[PDB]
Amino acid sequence: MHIKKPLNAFMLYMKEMRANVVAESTLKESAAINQILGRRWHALSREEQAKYYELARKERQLHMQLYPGWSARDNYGKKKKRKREK
DNA sequence: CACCCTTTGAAGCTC
DNA sequence: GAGCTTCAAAGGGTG
Repeated sequence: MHIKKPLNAFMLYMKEMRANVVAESTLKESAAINQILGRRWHALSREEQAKYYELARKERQLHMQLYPGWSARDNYGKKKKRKREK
């Protein structure tokens, strides 16, 4: 199937906190909410931060276990995308 | 109903 | 190895 890229730190931070943000705040609009995740990152102690790099790597390994050598490109260049040359 | 806007990181692609 | 480009999430807002 479209085996998604192995999500990084902030994508998990989103998955966890974003639900809470959306429950707490008036906002839903992902681009604003994601800048909220950006802000919320500043609350993470160095250890809480580190946890994400661990988690990210856990997911990375899960990806490798579920799909031995699944190379990222499940949809590379399918979305047009804005900014592009970030 | 796909892309915009946004965030970081990885990992695609390109050189 | 050094670098540039796209998807991942994601939801109203835009198109």
